[PDB]
Amino acid sequence: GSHMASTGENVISVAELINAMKQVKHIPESKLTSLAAALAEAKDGKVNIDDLVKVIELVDKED
Repeated sequence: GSHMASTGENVISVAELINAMKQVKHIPESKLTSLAAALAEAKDGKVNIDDLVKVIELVDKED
């Protein structure tokens, strides 16, 4: 929805990255649910948004 958000972050917190991802990658339905859950169970709970959000949202196939 933003085409290119150009969001390259070091590591972002789960909620922060939820909204950021919402503004970074296409949102059909709430992919955020899956991305959030795995981010909550992540190693620190704060991780680089694209790698995590996208791998969860791509792999869980919540899309």
